[PDB]
Amino acid sequence: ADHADAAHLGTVNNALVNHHYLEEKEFQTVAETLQRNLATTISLYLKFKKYHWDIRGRFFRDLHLAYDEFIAEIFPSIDEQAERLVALGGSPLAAPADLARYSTVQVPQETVRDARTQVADLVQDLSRVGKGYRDDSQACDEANDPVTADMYNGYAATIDKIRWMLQAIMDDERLD
Amino acid sequence: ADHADAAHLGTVNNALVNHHYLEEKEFQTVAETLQRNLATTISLYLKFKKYHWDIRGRFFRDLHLAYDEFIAEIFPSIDEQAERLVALGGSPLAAPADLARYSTVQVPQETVRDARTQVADLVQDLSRVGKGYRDDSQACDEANDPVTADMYNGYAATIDKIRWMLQAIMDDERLD
Amino acid sequence: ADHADAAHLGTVNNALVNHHYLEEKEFQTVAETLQRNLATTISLYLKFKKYHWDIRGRFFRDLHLAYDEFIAEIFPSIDEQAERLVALGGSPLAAPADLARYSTVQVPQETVRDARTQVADLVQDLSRVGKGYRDDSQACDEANDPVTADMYNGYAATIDKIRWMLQAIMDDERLD
Amino acid sequence: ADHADAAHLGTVNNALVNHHYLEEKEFQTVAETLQRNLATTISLYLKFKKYHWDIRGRFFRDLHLAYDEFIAEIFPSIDEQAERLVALGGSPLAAPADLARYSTVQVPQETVRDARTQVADLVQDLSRVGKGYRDDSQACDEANDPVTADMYNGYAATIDKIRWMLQAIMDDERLD
Amino acid sequence: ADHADAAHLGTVNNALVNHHYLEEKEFQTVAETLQRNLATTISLYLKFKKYHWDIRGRFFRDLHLAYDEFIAEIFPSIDEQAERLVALGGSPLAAPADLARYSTVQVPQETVRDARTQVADLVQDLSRVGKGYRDDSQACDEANDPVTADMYNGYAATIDKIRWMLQAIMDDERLD
Amino acid sequence: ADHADAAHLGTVNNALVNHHYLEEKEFQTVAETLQRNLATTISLYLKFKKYHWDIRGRFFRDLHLAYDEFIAEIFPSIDEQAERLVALGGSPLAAPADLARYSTVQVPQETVRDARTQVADLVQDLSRVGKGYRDDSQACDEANDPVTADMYNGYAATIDKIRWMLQAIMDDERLD
Ligand SMILES: [Co+2]
Ligand SMILES: [Co+2]
Ligand SMILES: [Co+2]
Ligand SMILES: [Co+2]
Ligand SMILES: [Co+2]
Ligand SMILES: [Co+2]
Ligand SMILES: [Co+2]
Ligand SMILES: [Co+2]
Ligand SMILES: [Co+2]
Ligand SMILES: [Co+2]
Ligand SMILES: [Co+2]
Ligand SMILES: [Co+2]
Ligand SMILES: [Co+2]
Ligand SMILES: [Co+2]
Ligand SMILES: [Co+2]
Ligand SMILES: [Co+2]
Ligand SMILES: [Co+2]
Ligand SMILES: [Co+2]
Ligand SMILES: [Co+2]
Repeated sequence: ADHADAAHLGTVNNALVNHHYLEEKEFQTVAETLQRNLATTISLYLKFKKYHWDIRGRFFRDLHLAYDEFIAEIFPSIDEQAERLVALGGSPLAAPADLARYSTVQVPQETVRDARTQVADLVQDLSRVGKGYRDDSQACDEANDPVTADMYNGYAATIDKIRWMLQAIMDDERLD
Repeated sequence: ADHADAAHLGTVNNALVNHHYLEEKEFQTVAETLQRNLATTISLYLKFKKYHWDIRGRFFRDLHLAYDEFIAEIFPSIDEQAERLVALGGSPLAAPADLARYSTVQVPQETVRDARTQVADLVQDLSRVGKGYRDDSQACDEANDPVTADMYNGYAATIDKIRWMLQAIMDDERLD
Repeated sequence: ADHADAAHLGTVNNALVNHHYLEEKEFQTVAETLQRNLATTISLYLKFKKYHWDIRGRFFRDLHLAYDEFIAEIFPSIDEQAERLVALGGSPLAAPADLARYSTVQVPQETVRDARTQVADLVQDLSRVGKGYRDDSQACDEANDPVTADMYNGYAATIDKIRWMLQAIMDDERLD
Repeated sequence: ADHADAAHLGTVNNALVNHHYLEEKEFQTVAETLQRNLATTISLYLKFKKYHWDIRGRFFRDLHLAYDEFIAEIFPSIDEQAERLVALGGSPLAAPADLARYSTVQVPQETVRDARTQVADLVQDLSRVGKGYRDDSQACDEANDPVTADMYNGYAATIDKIRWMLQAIMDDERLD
Repeated sequence: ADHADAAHLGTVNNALVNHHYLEEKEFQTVAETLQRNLATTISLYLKFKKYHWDIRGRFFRDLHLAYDEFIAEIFPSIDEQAERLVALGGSPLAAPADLARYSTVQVPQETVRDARTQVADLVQDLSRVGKGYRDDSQACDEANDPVTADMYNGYAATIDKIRWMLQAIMDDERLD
Repeated sequence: ADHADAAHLGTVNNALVNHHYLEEKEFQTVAETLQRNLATTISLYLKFKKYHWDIRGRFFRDLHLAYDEFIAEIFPSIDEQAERLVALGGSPLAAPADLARYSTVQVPQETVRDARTQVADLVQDLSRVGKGYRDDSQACDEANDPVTADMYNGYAATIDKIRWMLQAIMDDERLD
């Protein structure tokens, strides 16, 4: 949570870095959410891709294409969240080990062929991520950062929407 | 190298998977290069992004924009290499831990402000990656896979080109 | 295989026709592959269309749309392969009877409603066509025609990709 | 003419097929024209292509380019006519042997270099096809199918237009 | 052939220049082909333009427009070949005197009105250039540079195609 | 200056060529400026490219990209000036030797790495070219050719603009 703060490195070309209009503790609150959400988004991209590549069965086209649509929707938020953190005097992480540590979403290491399995996995992730943005929006606003909060409201709407579609798809006993 | 083979899982919806026109050992040769290059490309994307976000100094615009241009050039190869592996009866990895293990490129975990530092780091990566594709192209062709080999020839030209630009930028004593 | 050679017609406006930088036997090798692949591509277009038009059942949208996507991918190769043959002093065939004779793919004359049936039919075609291009690429290169060979490497990657998607779709016991 | 009717196959996934608002004999009348015109259009595409690829002489550019323009104009009608037949409970043919049987246009199997020859050949085809659509439009309307009839009126205008241009080109004694 | 090597200038901002993954002799082989082809392409552009501007007669539109189409096809290769040379530690020449020396194509200094004359001139150039790329592709591959070789395969296909069209146009006794 | 006049060749397909609404001496005045400016523009393109390809150092991105922007601005004028000459009964030169003779800009044959060097070289060229168009515009107008004059006014504005940017870049003691 403090591993994202880059205003006190004391290193070259870092002298002017500060937390703009946010107090130290407010930045701590916001930066925690930004770094966490950044790792999560990137991880969702990788996860959607993995399932995108490994899916097989009669619902191959449905999920393979849907995953890319979902990726297109969330991809822009990767750069947006990272630079928002930067604009606040923070440094975004992007290394595999940092992704693994801060992401609320785990990317599979196994080959998942089964459709219900991928979907249920994704649906649980999205419920968690969607509520995550709702809660982070409120936290940021309280932390006096309506700007980041605003960004989260948009992201939230997108996650919630994707959540609905995937949940709808798996709400079927004939699926399997 | 065998952790990429998905033709013998014996799991549901995997019965038809095979290595198309490649023999078992030929697939082993090709799949090694595909999974390795896949991890590397994704890692380059993350690395270019990290430096993109952390760069500061009078050359901020030059490198910040150049990194995005470079990303746009290599990004398409992520899906292309992964699905090429899939079309050959393989399963592409994408999880942070898999990226870390198979990538020939390491994504920084520290905040690098210095321009020469980012560049020299990237230049060494690209010399390695560029030659990597040249060597993998020859290997695949020998393995009777002129198709993948062809893909690598294109990727190689792009890496070599990016390598040149970054090397040119740092070939300056006044840089620092 | 020699019915594609147009450099010795002795007819009007044919005096300058020759096999460019290829020897007579080399052209024979290349032209065989070009005319065969031309007939095959056109036949695949017609076949994808036929199934596109006749499919019914709960997977109508999946296959009906996928077939058009696949067509869009291979269509450009029709003109490209035909004119490549022409640039080498050959004459491409396109008449129904020529298509039937040289194509490695047969277009159905019956109305196939069943999805597994269309798919399995197509998958077998693609395994054959995909390997066909791989083998023809090697043959052309040996025949001193790296140019045509290059064209085949690209086509091959596309066929192999389509092969994967269709095979994945039918790898399901619940399909039927 | 009855080989196009697919409402009585009694096969799987065919139970709901019927002739919509057309009586049995009316469908017979319309389907005859649809299947015939479908084969003809596809055959015109192949023929325009063949001449496109084989033309030589000082009028190479004129005809080579004109043929592609003409193809672009009629190509869309291939899918449109086939699916119109389908929407009426019919099954469109597309196999080489079916094309050869129902088309009013024959695709050349020989290499035609001569310009006047290709043109005169095409002009006769178009006079026949153009009048064909005019007559089929009237037949369909009488058969209570103003919808298909409407489609033919459009196609007719396009054929008649192409007919004019080609006829104009060959109306020259200096041509040869 | 060595006037293209820029890895040993010992001048400012040249310290890092090297031949990437190619040995010294391999670069010599590749660079010879790159500089030669670069001069040739630029010269073809100028030549196509000259004839484009000077053509007169009843075939003015055919050739004037065709020349621009041909230019559009080869133009991109100017920057591509030059930077490929650069990425390998070479320096591309572009001065008139360098063009004249290394080009396998000579740009006319006289006003050529006659169509057959321009065409036959161009056709001979293209046979030479087309075979040139075929031979250079093999040479580069042997020199362990499948990447440049790949670039040449593409260029070759374009030259061979243009060669065909122009040869076809002049294969006519009524031309003059 | 008279090597550009093509109204008196007495050769085939040249019978109708004349100087439109310009008198013989007026054409001589205008054609001199047109051929000179044509050679110059083409030479600027080649020169911008050469420096584009050879630049190295910390200002690589600035100049490499700026040169292409500048090229895009002046490129259209190559065809425009050449055909303007043609419309007046002249024949544009384009051969390397003609470029070298009539251009007021010399393309480098050496590899220039240094930024100040390229820039100062270019700035001197542009001052010369910019004033060249201003003076040629007045000359043409006096020669009763407000049309060509108009073309030059536009070109002039573009050269003057490019001149400013490059001069601004080098107006720095820290450059080197
Ligand atoms: Co702080
Ligand atoms: Co579906
Ligand atoms: Co950004
Ligand atoms: Co808002
Ligand atoms: Co295996
Ligand atoms: Co800069
Ligand atoms: Co994909
Ligand atoms: Co290639
Ligand atoms: Co022959
Ligand atoms: Co064509
Ligand atoms: Co019926
Ligand atoms: Co359709
Ligand atoms: Co209407
Ligand atoms: Co050297
Ligand atoms: Co014409
Ligand atoms: Co460039
Ligand atoms: Co005169
Ligand atoms: Co022009
Ligand atoms: Co004006």
